[PDB]
Amino acid sequence: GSSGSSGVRAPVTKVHGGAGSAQRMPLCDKCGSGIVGAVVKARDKYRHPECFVCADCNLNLKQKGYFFVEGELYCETHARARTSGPSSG
Ligand SMILES: [Zn+2]
Ligand SMILES: [Zn+2]
Repeated sequence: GSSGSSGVRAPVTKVHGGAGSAQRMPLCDKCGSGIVGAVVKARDKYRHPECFVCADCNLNLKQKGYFFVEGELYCETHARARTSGPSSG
């Protein structure tokens, strides 16, 4: 018998900011290619109208319900598996 106890908690933080020069346009995090004309931004990130897809099946989430798991995107199917049973927020 061990009858021991443990406990650990490591929070996380994010930061975004950049100064210099640019064409005032979002950079597709998918093909890293300047976006001009038509873009698709879910929450804070931006993705082309064609690049927007799952990371496992590459399914166009544009029309479908996009998801955010660990920064990466996913379809209702895959995503659901990842965020399966989310916490009360
Ligand atoms: Zn793109
Ligand atoms: Zn998928």
